[PDB]
Amino acid sequence: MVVTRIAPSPTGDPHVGTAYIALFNYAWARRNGGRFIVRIEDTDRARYVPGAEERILAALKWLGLSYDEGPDVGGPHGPYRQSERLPLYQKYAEELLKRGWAYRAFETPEELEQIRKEKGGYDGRARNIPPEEAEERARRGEPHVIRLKVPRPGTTEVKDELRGVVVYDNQEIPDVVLLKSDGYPTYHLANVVDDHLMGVTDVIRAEEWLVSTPIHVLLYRAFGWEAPRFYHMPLLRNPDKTKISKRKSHTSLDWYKAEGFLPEALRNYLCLMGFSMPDGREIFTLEEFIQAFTWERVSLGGPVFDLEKLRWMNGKYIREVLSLEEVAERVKPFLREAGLSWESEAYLRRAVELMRPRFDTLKEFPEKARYLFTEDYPVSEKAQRKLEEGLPLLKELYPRLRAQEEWTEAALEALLRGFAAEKGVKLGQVAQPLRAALTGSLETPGLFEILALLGKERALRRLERALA
Ligand SMILES: N[C@@H](CCC(=O)O)C(=O)O
Repeated sequence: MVVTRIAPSPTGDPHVGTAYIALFNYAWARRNGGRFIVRIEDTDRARYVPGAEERILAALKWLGLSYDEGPDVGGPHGPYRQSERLPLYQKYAEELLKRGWAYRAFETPEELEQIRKEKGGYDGRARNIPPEEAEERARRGEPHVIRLKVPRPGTTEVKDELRGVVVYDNQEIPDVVLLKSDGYPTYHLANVVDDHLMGVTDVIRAEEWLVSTPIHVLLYRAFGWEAPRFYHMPLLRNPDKTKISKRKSHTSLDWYKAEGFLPEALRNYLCLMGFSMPDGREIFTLEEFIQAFTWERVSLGGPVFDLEKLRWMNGKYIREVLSLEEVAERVKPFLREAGLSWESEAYLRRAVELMRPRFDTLKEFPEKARYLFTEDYPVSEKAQRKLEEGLPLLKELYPRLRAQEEWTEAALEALLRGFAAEKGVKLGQVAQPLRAALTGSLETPGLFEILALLGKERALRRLERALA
């Protein structure tokens, strides 16, 4: 049975790259009838951010990436936070020492810096300390790290399922620190001990880890454990092809959420990162992705995460995938956040229907349609100057609007049509000033549709304030 995992470090905002990796792990497990688990790698007590674990977990659920074992759901092979298994890494590091696969190294940082300058990296000189002397120095409390004792000379072969076999000369592999002087493990020791103990069979992780894999293969060999399959995902990129960064791309999943990106749309977009549908279809469900998933269609080029294409997809979901009523339910949290209320559901629905063709994110709806929910809307400068320029026409028009009995979109259009001809002007010269007066904007949906929406008295009662 296939077992995959996502292994986030709670050191910041939930990263979009974690969702990208999580998605493929979830998909590979589900397509195979297996399990997808969550392991929190939270040993960097220095970078630990309170609430960061919860936000990443919430973010995966927000996107529909349910997991089967984890810190909150529990599971048969926990604990699921590495901060809760510190004793296991120490004991496994001691086991490496006993097999001759690790050694204690006592160099101070000043020494390591001199050696790094002299040799280019740590040269393993502590391997020449008599083992009984190293044990005695450790026993007396001397500070030290436990390093991997790589076979010198030698070679190590690593198979990546998507990229093939790489043969490394052991000279390219340093005697990496496995256990730090504070008793905490390094990533190399913990990933191996935990993937093994949690039963992970398929390790799907970011490209950056690819070159660290021979260290891991050596560790599996050292413990006498069977290595899992390795799949290093193509690099997630900024539009300029550089490795995705917060300096040139929004990377926080909480940002996408707060901005009104629908989880289904963002999830669908992430599916297009390292994958393509056979027929080329770009809009599809999580289940369709799982049913279609195969490693044969994962491009290795490294996908560009494009905010423009994502906004386009969000828009397509808002006006072609969701129903009107569903879009209405979704903007509510955003209207509330903007401190706006709606008279009824019917009105709200109508307001969303009118605006639907004009917004690509849920947050843009309250921003662009504020004048529909509050009598105290903002008037842009550009709308104010158009309003001023056309005030006299509006002043003469006001009487016709008050006398207006038939308050329908079509009667109103005819009124203004009749009025402009009367005044010898084009309809637009009357229309735009009026739009500015009723909405504080020059860009809104159908002027006559809006005019009739609120209602005669409401509409009229708002036009008077423009004449002050
Ligand atoms: N905790 C690591 C991931 C480790 C792995 O995927 O093997 C990170 O946040 O980069």
